[PDB]
Amino acid sequence: GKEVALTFDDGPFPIYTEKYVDILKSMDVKATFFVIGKHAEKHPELLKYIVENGNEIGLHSYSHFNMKKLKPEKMVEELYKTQQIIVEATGIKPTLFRPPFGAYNSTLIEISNALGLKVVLWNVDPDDWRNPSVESVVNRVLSHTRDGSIILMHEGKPSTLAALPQIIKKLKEEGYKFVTVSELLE
Ligand code: NI
Repeated sequence: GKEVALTFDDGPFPIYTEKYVDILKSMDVKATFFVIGKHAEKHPELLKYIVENGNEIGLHSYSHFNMKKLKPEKMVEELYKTQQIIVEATGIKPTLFRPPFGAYNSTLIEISNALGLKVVLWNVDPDDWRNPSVESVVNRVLSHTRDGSIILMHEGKPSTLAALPQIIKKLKEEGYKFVTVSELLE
């Protein structure tokens, strides 16, 4: 059968992380959260909340700057610092890294791999950052989702929180199983 990975970038966020997690848990569905280190270290209890509910945490860098032009040692500092915040909060080491803006080069791939991280982007983008209506977010996801889809969404967004129940309902009716990015890639 068909699998899809729902993903949320840029958290955690007071109020919203807990709300996203509760919706997923209420629907028997798991997702992948790509957290910014500066946010993660302010809110360790929210990291534990993501993982206690069966969700995966990935890195989204410490600072959330475009990493395209960083020196190798700064790429290391950005990833290693975030990996350490996450494992100190959850006891679970992340294995995935989504670069800010999806910007990368071969060196960032090599540094990520040397830290035991896979670089992941996405293949379905309903542009939920520059807030669309909840109906147009739903329709972009349901019109583009295929077996192996990795859906880019953003934490801390009421319009995204609003769209989740309809996305989960309709994809479940189309026979999709919801998996983590790690499970999807195997
Ligand atoms: Ni981001």
